[PDB]
Amino acid sequence: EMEKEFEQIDKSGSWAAIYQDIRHEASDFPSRVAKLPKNKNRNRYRDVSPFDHSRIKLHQEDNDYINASLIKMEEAQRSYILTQGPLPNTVGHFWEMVWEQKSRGVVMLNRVMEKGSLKCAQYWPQKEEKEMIFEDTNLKLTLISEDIKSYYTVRQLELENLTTQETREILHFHYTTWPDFGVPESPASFLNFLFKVRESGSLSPEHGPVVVHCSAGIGRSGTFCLADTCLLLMDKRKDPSSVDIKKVLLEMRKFRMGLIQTADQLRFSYLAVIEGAKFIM
Ligand SMILES: CN(C)c1ccncc1
Repeated sequence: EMEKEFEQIDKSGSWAAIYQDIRHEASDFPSRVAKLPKNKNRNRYRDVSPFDHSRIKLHQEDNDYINASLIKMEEAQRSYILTQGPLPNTVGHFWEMVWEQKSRGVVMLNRVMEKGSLKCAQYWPQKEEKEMIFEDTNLKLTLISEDIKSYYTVRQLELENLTTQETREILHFHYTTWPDFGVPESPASFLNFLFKVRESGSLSPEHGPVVVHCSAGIGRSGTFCLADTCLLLMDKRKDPSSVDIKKVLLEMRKFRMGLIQTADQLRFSYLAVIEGAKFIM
């Protein structure tokens, strides 16, 4: 059981050591498409690349590349697209991916500005009456409504394919209170947020995979998927204590490098799953 393992690692202060064993055990696959010179301007960070085998392809004949990975968790029956916060030049690509993958939800775990730098382009409209048109990908995006709460905002968006005039409703789940440094002290508001995304239907197999991002699409984004998958496996298994968070993280790292960036994010993931297990038992 992980509550017991949590106390062992915490009382022995071994979090950096566990985190290093995960780093050394993690898969390494080619990411040749990400490193093509023509893709250089499509990557926010030169050391964060999708693997070729799990990368999302755009259906545009010109350049199919976006920094995004499909994480398929077979036992949990959950898929996720993890991507970087869009760049000024990739906002049209991002919405093209949402359209093509038939996603219902976008989960954003960062602020546009953190530590005095831009972590993400402003890729959604700020006002109902000022819609955004992405000329490169022929999409129109409208803010329909916005519900601002203390820890998160939920926005209803209409995405319109200008080529075919089809429209879809997209839900934007924006977690707004992750601190600039470190992790939240308590996982309560993060769990509430995760249950709100689940309640929306955005994580359900009827729809395409949810799109999850922070700045690089590996740290906070990693915590989100890891918590969700672990809690779902605890519902599904005869013995919930058979769920090993280190094994699940390693399985997810086959699909995208570097998921969970710090020993602090690993500790917070344990805490979120341990606390979430109480609401699930
Ligand atoms: C590659 N990169 C971080 C950028 C590209 C275009 N504008 C801003 C940043």
